[PDB]
Amino acid sequence: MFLPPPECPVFEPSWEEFADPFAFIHKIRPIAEQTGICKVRPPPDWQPPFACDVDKLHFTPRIQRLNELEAQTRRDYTLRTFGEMADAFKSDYFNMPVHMVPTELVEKEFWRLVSTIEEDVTVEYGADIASKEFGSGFPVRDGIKLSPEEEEYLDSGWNLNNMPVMEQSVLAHITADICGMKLPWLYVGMCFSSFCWHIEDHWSYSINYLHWGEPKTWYGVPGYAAEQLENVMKKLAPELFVSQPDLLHQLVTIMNPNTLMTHEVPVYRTNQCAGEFVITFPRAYHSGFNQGFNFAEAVNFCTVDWLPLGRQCVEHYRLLHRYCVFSHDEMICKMASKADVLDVVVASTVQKDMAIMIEDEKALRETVRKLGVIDSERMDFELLPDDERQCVKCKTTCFMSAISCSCKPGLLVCLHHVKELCSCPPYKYKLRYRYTLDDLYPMMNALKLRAES
Ligand SMILES: CC(C)c1c(-c2cnn(C3CCN(C(=O)CCl)CC3)c2)[nH]c2c(C#N)cnn2c1=O
Ligand SMILES: [Mn+2]
Ligand SMILES: [Mn+2]
Ligand SMILES: [Zn+2]
Repeated sequence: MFLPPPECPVFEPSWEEFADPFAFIHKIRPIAEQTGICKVRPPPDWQPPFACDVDKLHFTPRIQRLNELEAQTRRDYTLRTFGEMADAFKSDYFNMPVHMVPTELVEKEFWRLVSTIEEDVTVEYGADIASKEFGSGFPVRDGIKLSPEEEEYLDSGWNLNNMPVMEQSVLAHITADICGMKLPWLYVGMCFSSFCWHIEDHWSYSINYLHWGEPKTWYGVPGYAAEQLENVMKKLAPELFVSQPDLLHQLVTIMNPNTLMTHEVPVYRTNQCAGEFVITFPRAYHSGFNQGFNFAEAVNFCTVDWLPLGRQCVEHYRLLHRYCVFSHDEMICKMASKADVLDVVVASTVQKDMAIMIEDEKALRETVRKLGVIDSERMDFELLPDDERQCVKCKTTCFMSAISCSCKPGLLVCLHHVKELCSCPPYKYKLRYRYTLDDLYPMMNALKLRAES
């Protein structure tokens, strides 16, 4: 037996409300952050055109066994041959035509199937960022001639290629090519292909658009219940919490939302249909599965609302010895160095995060001086490859400062882990720092001038 969770909120913005995605997300935030996910139906005439040759789009499939609580890690088809496989799979599974399989029946059967070890069902799917094959489902510029209808959507705020580089996004002016977090992912689904329970890197927002095909079923949990959900999963499946040696080595799993609900974790559901958006909020866990053959596109993003949570996230990563995708402090200082061109509300919010950064850094430097670290030298941390500037102990990506020792050339610890670097006494250590305190205060003042205008 499966008892469906309550439905998440659904928003139907007017064209006036829809025009600015960041203003809209800020508006609905008081409601949607209580449920973790929400659905957005665009105005009825906002319809971006979909244009693809099913025979020239190629991708390498991933394969998936469907067993609840089993760990999963974080050939070649055209879109036509995948679709033919996917449709045959589903109509053979149910001995029905595909449009007559009720979505409630697919959902019921999915949770039966994953809990029965007597069933050995495996499925395939596509998941990758855009390239030369495959390509965004939204219109992009390229010197093809576009139709006027495609040109209408080139600069839309809801074209997921544009959303990151808009001015109310803070991941905008970052220049460390991250790939994973400014570029959309493309998802080609089939019946029962599923995404395991997760949150996004650095606790970012995400936005997902279903271009066409059968629906995508979602489960979501509010940010406030994140640690509650994790404690439930630790009890029931401890193997997933053994620390792994790379950010490409993470373990995730399928888990029945009724189990979370039995342990008093709030869970919401929705069926996302073609032409609709789903938005996930910072630190909101989510999972789901595809009802049939379909095609979706998604991207991470970060608003000014998110900035303090981003700082909290990197602290939580340090406690867990988890790798970072980028340095939060580096992004803050980059924006400070471009204060004259920042949105004024962005400038105001970055200024507040920077004040916390500077006070924390002042206290950390005082502590390490009292440990007997005396020598110091400026260092341009942003020039080092990331794997050359991670703390030996907690794996954090250094930027404001680190400790080195000539006893162990090339190794660094952050200022929380001075005792973990090597056996030599601390007078042989060196504080390497990006900025003096006196460099930092004028940087924060530029932001205030920009904000106060
Ligand atoms: C079943 C497929 C098509 C699918 C997937 C999916 C399956 N595996 N992966 C991997 C790829 C590699 N990877 C990283 O690189 C980390 Cl960034 C980890 C995740 C993504 N995710 C999602 C979401 C979400 N959220 C919404 N719909 N959706 C899907 O339909
Ligand atoms: Mn099974
Ligand atoms: Mn996700
Ligand atoms: Zn450290």
